[PDB]
Amino acid sequence: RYLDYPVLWKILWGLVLGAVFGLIAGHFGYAGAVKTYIKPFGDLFVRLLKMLVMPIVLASLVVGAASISPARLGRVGVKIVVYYLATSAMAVFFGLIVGRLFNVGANVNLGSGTGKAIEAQPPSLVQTLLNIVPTNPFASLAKGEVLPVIFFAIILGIAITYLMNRNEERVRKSAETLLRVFDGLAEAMYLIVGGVMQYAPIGVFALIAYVMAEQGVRVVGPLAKVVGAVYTGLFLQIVITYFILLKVFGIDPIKFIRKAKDAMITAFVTRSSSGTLPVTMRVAEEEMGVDKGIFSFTLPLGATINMDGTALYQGVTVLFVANAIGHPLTLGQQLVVVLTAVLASIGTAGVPGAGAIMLAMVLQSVGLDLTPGSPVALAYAMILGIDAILDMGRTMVNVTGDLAGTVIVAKTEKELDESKWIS
Amino acid sequence: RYLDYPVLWKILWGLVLGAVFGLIAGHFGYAGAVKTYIKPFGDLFVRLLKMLVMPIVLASLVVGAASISPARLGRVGVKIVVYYLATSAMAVFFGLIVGRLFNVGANVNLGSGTGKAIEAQPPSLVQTLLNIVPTNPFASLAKGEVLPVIFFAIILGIAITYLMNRNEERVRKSAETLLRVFDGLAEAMYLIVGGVMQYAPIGVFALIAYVMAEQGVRVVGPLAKVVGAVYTGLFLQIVITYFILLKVFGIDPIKFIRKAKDAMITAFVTRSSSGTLPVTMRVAEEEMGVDKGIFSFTLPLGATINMDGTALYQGVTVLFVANAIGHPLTLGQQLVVVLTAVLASIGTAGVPGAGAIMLAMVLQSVGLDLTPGSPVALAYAMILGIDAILDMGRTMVNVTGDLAGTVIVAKTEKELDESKWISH
Amino acid sequence: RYLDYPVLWKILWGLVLGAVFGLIAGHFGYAGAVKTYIKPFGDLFVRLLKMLVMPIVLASLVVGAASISPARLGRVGVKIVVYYLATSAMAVFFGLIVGRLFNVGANVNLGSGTGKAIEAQPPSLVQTLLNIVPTNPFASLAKGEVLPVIFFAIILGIAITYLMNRNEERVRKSAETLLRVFDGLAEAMYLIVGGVMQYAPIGVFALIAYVMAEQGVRVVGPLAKVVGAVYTGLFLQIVITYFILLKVFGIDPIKFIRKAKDAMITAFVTRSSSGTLPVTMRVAEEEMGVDKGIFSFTLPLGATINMDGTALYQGVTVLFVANAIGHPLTLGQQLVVVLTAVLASIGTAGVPGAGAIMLAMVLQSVGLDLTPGSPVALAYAMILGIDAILDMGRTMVNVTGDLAGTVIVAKTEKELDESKWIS
Ligand SMILES: CCCCCCCCCCO[C@@H]1O[C@H](CO)[C@@H](O[C@H]2O[C@H](CO)[C@@H](O)[C@H](O)[C@H]2O)[C@H](O)[C@H]1O
Ligand SMILES: CCCCCCCCCCO[C@@H]1O[C@H](CO)[C@@H](O[C@H]2O[C@H](CO)[C@@H](O)[C@H](O)[C@H]2O)[C@H](O)[C@H]1O
Ligand SMILES: CCCCCCCCCCO[C@@H]1O[C@H](CO)[C@@H](O[C@H]2O[C@H](CO)[C@@H](O)[C@H](O)[C@H]2O)[C@H](O)[C@H]1O
Ligand SMILES: COc1ccc(NNc2ccc(CO[C@H](C(=O)O)[C@H](N)C(=O)O)cc2)cc1
Ligand SMILES: COc1ccc(NNc2ccc(CO[C@H](C(=O)O)[C@H](N)C(=O)O)cc2)cc1
Ligand SMILES: COc1ccc(NNc2ccc(CO[C@H](C(=O)O)[C@H](N)C(=O)O)cc2)cc1
Ligand code: NA
Ligand code: NA
Ligand code: NA
Ligand code: NA
Ligand code: NA
Ligand code: NA
Ligand code: NA
Ligand code: NA
Ligand code: NA
Repeated sequence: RYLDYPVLWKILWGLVLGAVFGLIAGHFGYAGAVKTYIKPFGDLFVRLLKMLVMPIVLASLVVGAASISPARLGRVGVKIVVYYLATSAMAVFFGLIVGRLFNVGANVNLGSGTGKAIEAQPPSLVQTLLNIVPTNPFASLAKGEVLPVIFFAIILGIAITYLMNRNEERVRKSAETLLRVFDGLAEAMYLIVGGVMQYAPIGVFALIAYVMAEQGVRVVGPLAKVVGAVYTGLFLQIVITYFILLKVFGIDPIKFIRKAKDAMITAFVTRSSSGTLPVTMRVAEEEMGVDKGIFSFTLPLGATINMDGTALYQGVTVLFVANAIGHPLTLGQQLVVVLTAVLASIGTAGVPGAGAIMLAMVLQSVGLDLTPGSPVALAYAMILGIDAILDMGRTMVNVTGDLAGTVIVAKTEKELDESKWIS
Repeated sequence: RYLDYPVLWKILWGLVLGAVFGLIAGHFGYAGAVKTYIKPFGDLFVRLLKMLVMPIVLASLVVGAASISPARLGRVGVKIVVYYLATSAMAVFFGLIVGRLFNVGANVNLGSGTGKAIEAQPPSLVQTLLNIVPTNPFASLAKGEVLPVIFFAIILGIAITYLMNRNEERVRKSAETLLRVFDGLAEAMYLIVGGVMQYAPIGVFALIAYVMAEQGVRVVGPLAKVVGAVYTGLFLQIVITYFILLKVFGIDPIKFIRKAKDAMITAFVTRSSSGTLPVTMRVAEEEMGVDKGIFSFTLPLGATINMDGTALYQGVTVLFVANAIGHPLTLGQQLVVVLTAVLASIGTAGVPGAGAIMLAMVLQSVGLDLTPGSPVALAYAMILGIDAILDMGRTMVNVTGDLAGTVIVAKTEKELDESKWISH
Repeated sequence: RYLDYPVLWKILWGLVLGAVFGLIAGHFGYAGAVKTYIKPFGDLFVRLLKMLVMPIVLASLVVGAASISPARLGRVGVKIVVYYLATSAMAVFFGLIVGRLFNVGANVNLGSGTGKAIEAQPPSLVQTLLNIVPTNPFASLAKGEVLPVIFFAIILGIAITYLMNRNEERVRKSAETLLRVFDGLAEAMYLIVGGVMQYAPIGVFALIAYVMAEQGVRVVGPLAKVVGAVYTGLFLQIVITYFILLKVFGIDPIKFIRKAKDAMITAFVTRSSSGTLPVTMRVAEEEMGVDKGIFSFTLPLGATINMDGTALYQGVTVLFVANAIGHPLTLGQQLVVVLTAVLASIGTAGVPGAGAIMLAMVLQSVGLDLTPGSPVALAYAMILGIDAILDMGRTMVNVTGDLAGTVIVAKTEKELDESKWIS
């Protein structure tokens, strides 16, 4: 009887009520009760979306790569990769600026020497690039590996179209049947995404409630200042980077935000961009009128290697650690931070646990090593205390950047349905 | 020269001859030879049947969920879950009764104090229920996890039907092509099931022979009384619970048993219900006239969370252990046993080794802890010595209960083909 | 920009140039540079080929087993298995002959006792044969298990054909749709194989260069004789065994080598028969005109259980070790070597790491045990020092034998397209 209420209002109600409920439950210490009785519903929501992530990616990208020329696909790839790199660098820049504004970690007052102990190397860029090419596509499917599925789906769709243009009719009909199987699978997946969005408000409520209950009490003092800095920086990344980039390429930013709100809230509460990918793709298709041959390629790739929010978070935490141990970063050191954050977002393409590897890389780049028992590790552990509070906002901005780049590239390729943007 | 012989006679001959052969070979101690030369054929049979389980489940259920309304699907689910819980409770009750009748373990005479230190714990019910929803369906397919595949296949079939009732023709044609792929796969699977049933007598013979050769000598003394008890209870669970439930809803029980015979014997010799699933569904379709939209959903669900024979076995062994260590169970304790056995069938939905987790849970419910070196662990090992002899019958009764509940629900939903139930 | 150059000549140029480049770089000690900068390209080639192996096998075999009668399928299986066993025995015989000819290991002069302790075990024939039948075909697909996928695809194709000959129309149309899906998948796979053969020269160059640079310096002294022996034997296995078997059944051997050159060079540089399988199947179809219902079954089966080159290598290395420790093999011992080499080719059907298992098995068959610190283990390590130089030729001859047997069985079943064999 509740399905009749509109979904977007229900999701916003769940968000607001879960935030307030979690704060109130953590203020009275019932956070364990929230983890035991309320959290499983949000976990169910996240499982329902993660269920859809792999089939929708495989099928939608086979279809899209079929419904597009290889030259256009490569041009779109170059465009979207340039967008991703530029926006990530801008996110690190905004993170450093907002950190210097908030003066994060200035009152932690830890003593640190000039000692330096050599650590291990980051995972090889070459091996990750080779790992883009799978050695068993069924295996990469079972393992949830996005980038190799992207590669295989693109190759499969291109082969299918080249087969549909043959003289023999049996070959054409076989390729047509195969493409129909993928299209029916994709349609079913998007249908199910729409179905799951009906339960989405409950999961939104439960997830925001659990996070607020477990980490609301920790947002005081310097960690509170960190939270304020990170969220301000994210806000700027949307309102300056994304809005100016959308106006430069002629897209109404407010309509963009209104359409993306669903993927935004899903990413904010699930804190997993790849797990928001189904809602993100459904917003790209059935809200913004982006063609499948664009978003079916850019959105998984973007969920994997485009995290503006993570880059801004890294800029803030590196300023925090440097100011907390008492060695503020020189200008050239912050330039190294930006360069290393972008190159490390690239180099960490699809590995698990990439957040901490990237953060360790950025810290090591300026000579802040995570030796155990050292003040640097201490400040890093301080930051990790509010990691979920930060993860919400950073994942939201990651998905929002994915969508903005998708829309910009689609507008530049005239693959954007303008009829969705006129009132 | 082989295929021309009738199949039912061949499987029955293989069962009986393998039982006698295994008994005779194990009584004279050549059981190792049976393990080396005879068992691999039964192993081949089990592998051939296990091979089909995942494709046939996925395809049959996508097809069935497509060819049915979501409201009817929900009604069937509620019906079959009520049937399953009621029959499991009835099985624990029958196990307790037959155990009290045979006075199992009364002459083991072990000394036991009243000390108990907690060892096991239940796997969280919430996490088990959440694990039903997969997070990667390709992975769940690869790992053989039935319940998440069931969930994904139902969601996919419903989406396919909702797409076929759309206005655009391209969407209809894509959804129909997909449903045809799944239907062709399922048809191929059932074809292969029929083909493998030709080799079934050899594997049946080998399996019953190996089990009889390895565990025939052990059916003496108190364990003998256990076997005689357990099988009796299993028999009663078939003859009273199933037959009365079938006559209540207007199903001739003898026709039901005659049709289920193939799945019954397969479950009895392979001792894995999910591994019997292909024969069970092929019997449900091509023998009992159950609609795919019913059995394609109930039979795997029943193989996973409906084990009447295992519940009756638990009822028997709890009385056995309590009588062996010298502490017979109170009436209220037996009621708690029934309640916890039913709740534990749910709580172990799809976990590996669920038999022992459920048994440990039921024992702990009445305060019998399996600390090593204690007399309770000793009696439990006594019981585990004949686990295969018991596993045959209990798995058979698990599969038979699945089939009976499926036919009952199909009769109540007018989804049952009456033309298959008329004799000439 | 170089794509316009013909492909086969480019593959030959890459082979020769990589051999020379690797030799030159390894003699001057720059092998690390080759491993760091050159090898990743050959690795990319090998991963690209490995990607296709599972889909092409599954789909091509479903199609072929569908498009053939079960009686003919069984006849073809018997024929190709007899061919495989005969050629493996012949290869062991040639290996023993060329080893005794080159007097391999005669000048190592190691002292050896008479101790014999068993190392690894053979997997029980019963358990391996049972393992041929999968218990989850999705699992075998994900794990790359070739033999169970072969079994499942054959059973599925036979079921599909039996369904297409039914009276109900829904059954016919469903099975027909499924077979269309598998046919489209296989067609797409062969298309992509052809596409990857465009990058094949780069990978050929890189692989041969890396191998020659890392193990070129080691081909001196007694090991040099081993190389001289092994390749000689390999050469003989091609020019006597295969040529006589092709001439007996009326196939011009030179045309066969000309058509097979692609799979030959791919096997030689990638050293993986299953990884050459796509090129091998494409050569069987679009060069030799072998029907899918033949090669789609014999070629994966041959890559798995037909290794003439490996058998010849075993024949050479057992004589090498026996002469190195000072106990040359009696006539009955060499007969035991041949028998056990064939029986071990059968018994290790599909196990991982079978290369070392088979060699340890044959050595144990003649009483040469790999106890650590023993001289037998020492000679085995000597051979493993040049195992890669040997592996190139070994895989090449394994794949060539696969193709030769496929063409012979196809000629005997009148499933061979003669129009490709006219000058
Ligand atoms: C584990 C148990 C979880 C319980 C969750 C309950 C599932 C929700 C019940 C179904 O609700 C409907 O599902 C449709 C699915 O199609 C949605 O249509 C959506 O999808 C279609 C897109 O083609 C369009 O009808 C609409 O744009 C779009 O609202 C529609 O909103 C919604 O009312
Ligand atoms: C390790 C090697 C294993 C070899 C397995 C042995 C194969 C035996 C030869 C074929 O035997 C027939 O195979 C058919 C299927 O292939 C079956 O059709 C059956 O299956 C159909 C299912 O659609 C039914 O409709 C038919 O009525 C029914 O005859 C049939 O019963 C069976 O006699
Ligand atoms: C830095 C270098 C990187 C290079 C990567 C770029 C890949 C471009 C591939 C171009 O090569 C063509 O690919 C076609 C397949 O895509 C082949 O068609 C072939 O494939 C069909 C198979 O269906 C056959 O029937 C046809 O006869 C046959 O022309 C064709 O032979 C081949 O020339
Ligand atoms: C402890 O929680 C975990 C832990 C591990 C995983 N698996 N893989 C993975 C890999 C990388 C990330 C970084 O991405 C963003 C961020 O964290 O900065 C944010 N989450 C986003 O999705 O955009 C995130 C996850 C998932 C959740
Ligand atoms: C000993 O071999 C095995 C093989 C697999 C496992 N893991 N999963 C599992 C889960 C539940 C059961 C209970 O089901 C019956 C029983 O045993 O009571 C009987 N098997 C049947 O299929 O109906 C049995 C197994 C454990 C042991
Ligand atoms: C690097 O390549 C490989 C390839 C496969 C694996 N896995 N298991 C396996 C399987 C087979 C072999 C036989 O080996 C042949 C030889 O050497 O005579 C030659 N390599 C060949 O493929 O025909 C050896 C091993 C590991 C590495
Ligand atoms: Na970016
Ligand atoms: Na993620
Ligand atoms: Na992202
Ligand atoms: Na029950
Ligand atoms: Na089971
Ligand atoms: Na059952
Ligand atoms: Na051979
Ligand atoms: Na390999
Ligand atoms: Na081979």
